[PDB]
Amino acid sequence: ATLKDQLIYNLLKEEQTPQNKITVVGVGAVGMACAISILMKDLADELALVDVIEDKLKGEMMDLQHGSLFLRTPKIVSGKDYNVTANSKLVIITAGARQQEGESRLNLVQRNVNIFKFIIPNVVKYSPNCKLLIVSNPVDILTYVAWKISGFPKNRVIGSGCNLDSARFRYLMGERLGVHPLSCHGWVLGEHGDSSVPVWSGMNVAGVSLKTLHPDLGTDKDKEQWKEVHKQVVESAYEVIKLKGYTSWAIGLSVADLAESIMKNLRRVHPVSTMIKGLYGIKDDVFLSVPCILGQNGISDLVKVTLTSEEEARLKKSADTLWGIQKELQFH
Amino acid sequence: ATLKDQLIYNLLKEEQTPQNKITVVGVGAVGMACAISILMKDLADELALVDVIEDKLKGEMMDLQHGSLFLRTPKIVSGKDYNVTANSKLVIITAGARQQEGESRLNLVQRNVNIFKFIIPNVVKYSPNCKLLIVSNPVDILTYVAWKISGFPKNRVIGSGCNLDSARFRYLMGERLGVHPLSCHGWVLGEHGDSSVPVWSGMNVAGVSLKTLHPDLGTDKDKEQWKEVHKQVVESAYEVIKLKGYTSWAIGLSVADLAESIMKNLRRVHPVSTMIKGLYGIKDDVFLSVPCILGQNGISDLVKVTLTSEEEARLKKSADTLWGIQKELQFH
Amino acid sequence: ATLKDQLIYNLLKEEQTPQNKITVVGVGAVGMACAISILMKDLADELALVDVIEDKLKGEMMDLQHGSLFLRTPKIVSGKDYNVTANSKLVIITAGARQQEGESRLNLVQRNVNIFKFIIPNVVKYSPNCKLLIVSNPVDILTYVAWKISGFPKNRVIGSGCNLDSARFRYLMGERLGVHPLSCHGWVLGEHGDSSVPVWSGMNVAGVSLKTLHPDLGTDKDKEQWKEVHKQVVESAYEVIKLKGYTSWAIGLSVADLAESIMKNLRRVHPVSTMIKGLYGIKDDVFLSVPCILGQNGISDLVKVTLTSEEEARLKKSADTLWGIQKELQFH
Amino acid sequence: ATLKDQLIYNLLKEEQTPQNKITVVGVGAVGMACAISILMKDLADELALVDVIEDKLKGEMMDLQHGSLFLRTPKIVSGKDYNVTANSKLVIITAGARQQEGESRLNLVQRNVNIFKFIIPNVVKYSPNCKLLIVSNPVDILTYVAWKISGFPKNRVIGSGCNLDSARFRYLMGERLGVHPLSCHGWVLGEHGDSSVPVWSGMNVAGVSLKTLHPDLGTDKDKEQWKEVHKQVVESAYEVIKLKGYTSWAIGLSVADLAESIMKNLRRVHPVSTMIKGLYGIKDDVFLSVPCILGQNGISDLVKVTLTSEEEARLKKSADTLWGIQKELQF
Repeated sequence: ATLKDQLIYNLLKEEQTPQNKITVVGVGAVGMACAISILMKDLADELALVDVIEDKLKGEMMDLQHGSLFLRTPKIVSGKDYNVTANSKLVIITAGARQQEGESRLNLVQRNVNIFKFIIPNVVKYSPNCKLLIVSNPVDILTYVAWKISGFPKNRVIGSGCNLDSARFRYLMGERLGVHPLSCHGWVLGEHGDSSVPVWSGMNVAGVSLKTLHPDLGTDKDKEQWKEVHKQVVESAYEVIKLKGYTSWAIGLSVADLAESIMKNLRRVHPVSTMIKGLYGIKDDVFLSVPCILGQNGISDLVKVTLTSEEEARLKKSADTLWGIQKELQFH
Repeated sequence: ATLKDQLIYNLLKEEQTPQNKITVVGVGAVGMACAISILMKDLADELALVDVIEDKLKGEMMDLQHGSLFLRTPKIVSGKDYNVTANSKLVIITAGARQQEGESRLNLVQRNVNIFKFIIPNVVKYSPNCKLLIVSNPVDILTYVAWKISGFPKNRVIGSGCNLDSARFRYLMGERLGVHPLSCHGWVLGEHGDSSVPVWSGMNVAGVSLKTLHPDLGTDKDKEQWKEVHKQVVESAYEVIKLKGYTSWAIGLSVADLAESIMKNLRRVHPVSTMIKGLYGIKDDVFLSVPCILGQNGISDLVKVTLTSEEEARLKKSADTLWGIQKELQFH
Repeated sequence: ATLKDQLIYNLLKEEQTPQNKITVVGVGAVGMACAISILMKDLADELALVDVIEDKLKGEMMDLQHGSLFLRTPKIVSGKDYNVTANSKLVIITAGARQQEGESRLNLVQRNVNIFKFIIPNVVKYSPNCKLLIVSNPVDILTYVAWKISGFPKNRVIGSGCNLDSARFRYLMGERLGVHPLSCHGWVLGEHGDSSVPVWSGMNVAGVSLKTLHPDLGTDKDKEQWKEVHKQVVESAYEVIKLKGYTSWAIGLSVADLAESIMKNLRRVHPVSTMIKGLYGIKDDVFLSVPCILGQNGISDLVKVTLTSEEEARLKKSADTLWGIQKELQFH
Repeated sequence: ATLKDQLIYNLLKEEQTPQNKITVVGVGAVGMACAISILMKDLADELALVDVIEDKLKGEMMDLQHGSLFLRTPKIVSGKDYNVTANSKLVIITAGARQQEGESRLNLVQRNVNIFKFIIPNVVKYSPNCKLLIVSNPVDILTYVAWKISGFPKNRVIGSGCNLDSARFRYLMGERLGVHPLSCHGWVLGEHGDSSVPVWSGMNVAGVSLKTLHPDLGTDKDKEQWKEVHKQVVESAYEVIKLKGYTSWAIGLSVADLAESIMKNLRRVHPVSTMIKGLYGIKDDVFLSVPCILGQNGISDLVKVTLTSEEEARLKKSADTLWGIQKELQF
């Protein structure tokens, strides 16, 4: 009669099935920041981690597990085999290839295509009703890639896109004004990167339009140079990488917030990357960021922002660029 | 007028003085893990980071700042200058020397003393009412050093000690029993390291003594080899360092839990490192792990755990070893 | 086109499928304290309230709904019809009669049986795979009642039992000792009420047995009169009723703690009422409180607490008391 | 030696001053909702309850204490004497009179003044550097009263004002749009009650103006009648009362939300009642709801909303009406 059995009378067995499982693919600094942030917000009853480097994956799992006493997520698992990700509600993809010195953007994407041809089908096999959240750079293109390979409908394939960008924009907006970012409002949309669009018309505090107060807001002739705030948004990851050698915390928190709306079915609006053939004159299968309603079925609806002609043309240019790359990919 | 002044009307300007400020020293993986956990538990209204590497320091500051929208800690600052740490309630020390090849234990502690002769007087100058929480290894020795240099009474000088060891033990106790660590009770006391004491007699679930149920517990003749659970605890950091290159997550959560009790004055019992000359026939100024009651003035009380004479001799031997090194240290 | 259609582009149909729904039956002070506590711990994506009094019911629902901005629970429903409770993971029953002047105890219980015969079948029709958590007095009898009427296996029918008793006990233990209740351990087992059993042997702080330190603990000869603490626990609800007219806050927090373990599958050990035919020589279908591992399938395991002969005889006496009442209850 | 002697070894104790203490005055349903939400949001290291009814007060304290296991607020105290409130950072006032059948507005407010003449000096005696948060109806006037009696600067005297009204508005807005209220934005301002003002201009989701998209928004000629959402806001509390007898849960969460911003110095923007002699043609000492930045020194700043002529005038009319009552009061 073992100690366990002298102590505990069993009366039930298992079923396997967990109810609120999240999987994070890739356990680099981004993936692990996604993981700790999700764990501390009690978003899941099971957390699976997956990556190709066995020792690192096991050490990260172990390290999280050793903190279980301080957490409310009772099952943390890992492995190279995707069997461990089974029945996940949300699967967050952070794994990707690192760009080499003399390598084209297109080649870097092709190498990510090849990687995703392993990852994505293994994900769908083991969790056919899950939402995909793609964080991997370049996120807009890799969301398309995940979409084509998975064969999921568009509402269940989401890219992190311009979500953190918008948060950064609001942080900075808050620093200028002396107000918490929760109470500053502003949207960065379109291509996550240099060609993202800061929507000046929507920027406000307490419903007071900044543009109405300051018509030259976000133009060259702006005495206060608010276009710099957006430049800072675009060059913020690069500036952090220079300083500490990578980014993690903001993106981790950012992703955990997206997971929160999905898992809890909150129907909050977030700027995330979605397939938007139809809108703003775009006619190719391309993912850009737009304010989306996020819930248990992924992106259920999206908000139609009125954009000026200039802004509209920025989204159109970004889509041509994205399609320019996507059309040279090889899936078969 | 500016856009800020047209928007916001200022009512008053008073010198901004923070009320629940916490500083973390060292922005290595350990330090940043402590920081992120504290931020996500909302334990402070101001978080300050300090370290000697400026690029890295600033990078970590900015990465956190950038996620402010997702947090409720309004102000994050950093600097190599300790003026940024002014009026901190709790100051957590994670910084220290990394042992060189062929270097003695003593000489490693000495280099940590030279470092603390810089750090500690700067911490006390700028917030003299704070509590010190030492995390850097060797933690029991470095709590002494922190205590001797600060001039602080012992209650305000705390070492993370066996806090995480105990949590690891509970995790592992949990995986054997099939029960969450919250409901598995057991204490690892003494010196944080190879010489720690797993207090078999106190191990329980729902108040039922595992020792009483299974008298061979933690003895060589135990057919379930519960002694290995302790071995796993002692070798956990090593095994994790080997797998993934460092440790961060569990320790960070460990330290935020202590911080919670302190900042909220909860008076929970935590196994942390404290001055115990007087107990277990110990006659020197040595810090070891005993259950302590933590609150807003640090350690207010400690629990007198009853030890077998064998367990008692292990604390004693550890005490002698710690004093052996401590008495060979130079402060002036 | 409406303003909704001009603002929002709908991508798909749904939902009507809630993943973590909790129903609360009864909107007295108890049911609503349970409701608010659950809302502030973010345990559910949907909350349903049911009661027989429509105005009270609509009012409570509204009042909660008006707070939605400060919550993370997006759907709050109520109604007299149990169709609003479809697909609930957990159903918490707080409805029940109060004793009238000159009414016998048997008659009171029978009336509670009579309302359960309306409530339980309606709960099981609409959520046949839910866990049931009975809070209504007398809780041990009515947990039997819900069990027999529902048809559910014993694992999915749970009484709140001595859960709050145990929490009150630890509160007072904490006041006496100068320690937070989180670090004081003690279990009150058996029949919720006058005949409940404070397990002296299991009481400890930091794994140190109080019984071993103080062997007269909880005897008649005890110079410190610890038995009075148990008296206070048993009479605490009565004292609060005298002072303010009813009880709510403590029970509400206590019920939300159990919900947490169920919803999040934590496998924490709680002292809750369960069917213990087979244990302690009891051969009757009776429910009383013993420590139980709680999770997504209700009670999966229980801790065999080692009781002295006296302690065991008391549980056997309660079982006999309980069964003698139950056998006189009409279910047809 | 006692049990305690053998278990616990005690160290020199230093002075415990509470660092995050919040007092709630009035243990009606409103006060108690305020308390429980504050407790479940870990905003305080000490919670004080005060009221004139000793039994009810003690029982409410006890009931919260019995839940200490599931909380992280280690000291909960109560008493009739305001010494139990010493060193509060925030003091939340919920007590106040109930208007009687046939009683004028002036007479009701006068009775509140006499009650506040007992409560306010006592509260400032024991916590002189606190922020006062006034929840008691009529809130705008009673915030004035609390201000003049306390001797406090305007930044430390706060009225819950239109905070909950706006929160209600967003919920109802969310129900129509199928969006969570966190992502619906709109402000209700001015006098808390029938005369409050829904700023249609500021209503947006994701920065897109509803007004711009639907120009007849708010007006009589609106096919969707968005004016009924504000009528619904104005009449909600009244309606909840008919149904259940009283209001508590929503207001409790509303007050905890402001406590959050105050206790943690968040500098979030909340529609609360503040003294706005200076804006909107208002030349009198009156408190109305305006979007205010809340932090550790209370109201540090406010947002200057651009109102329509109609919106401004309604604020101006409320100001006049409030001063007309306040000018007849005797302190």
